[PDB]
Amino acid sequence: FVDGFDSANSRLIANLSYTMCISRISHYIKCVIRDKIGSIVDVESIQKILSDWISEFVTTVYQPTPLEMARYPFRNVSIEVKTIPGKPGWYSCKINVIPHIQFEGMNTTMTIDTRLEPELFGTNN
Amino acid sequence: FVDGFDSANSRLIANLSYTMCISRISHYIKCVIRDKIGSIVDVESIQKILSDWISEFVTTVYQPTPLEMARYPFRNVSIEVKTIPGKPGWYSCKINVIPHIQFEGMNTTMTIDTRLEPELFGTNN
Repeated sequence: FVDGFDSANSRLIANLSYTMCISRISHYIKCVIRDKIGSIVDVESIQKILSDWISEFVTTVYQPTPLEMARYPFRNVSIEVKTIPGKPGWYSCKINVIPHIQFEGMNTTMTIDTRLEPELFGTNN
Repeated sequence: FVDGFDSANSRLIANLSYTMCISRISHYIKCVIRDKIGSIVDVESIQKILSDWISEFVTTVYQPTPLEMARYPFRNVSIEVKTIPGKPGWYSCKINVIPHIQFEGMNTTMTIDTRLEPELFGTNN
C-alpha cells in the first residue's frame, strides 16, 4: 500500500501473536457478558463492563525486563458500542486494539563525520 | 337519546340518591317559606331567601375524604322565580340543580407505545 497507515495495518494483522490476543477478547465477550444477558443495561453500561476489564491490560510505560511488561499486551483501546433501531434490547459493539508493536529489525549507516566536533577540524584555531 | 345533554339528564334522574336530595328542597320550600306567607315580598326577595339557604350546600372545590365533601351535595343551582299576571300575590318558581356526579365506572386500554420516549428507539443515535 501507499498510505502509511494502511501499510502498517496489514503488517499487524499478518502477525499471529496479536490475533492470538485479540482472540482472547472474544473469549471474554462471548463467555462473560452472557451472565448479564437479561439484566437492564445501556450503551453507557456495556462500555463500562467491557472497558473496566481490558483497562488493566493497557499501558504506555515500559517495565524492566520483557516478562514484567508482556503482562500488558495492548497499547490503547477504543470501545464504541451503540444501540440499533428496531431491535430494542440489541446492540452492536466495535472495538479497536493497538498492540505493543514488536521489534522486527533495523538498518544502520556508520560513518566518520569529522563535522560533529569542529573544534578539532575547523578552520579557526 | 342522541343529544348528549338529554342522555345525561336521564342518567341523573334515574339515580335515586339525587331525588332524595332534590326532595329535601321541597321539604324546605313547603315548610319554611310558610312562615312568610303574608309578608310583603317580591320576585327579588324570594330569590334571596331561597338562594341564601341553598348557597351553603353548593361548591366546586373538592374536600379531602368523601365525608368532608358529601356535606356539599349540589354543584350549582339556578333559581328564577317570577310573578304571574292576574294573581297579584302569587308567584311561580323554577329551580334547577346539578348534583355532584358520582363515579360509575371506566374502561382502560394499556399498551406499550415505544413512541413516548423516542430518544431510546428513534433513528438518530
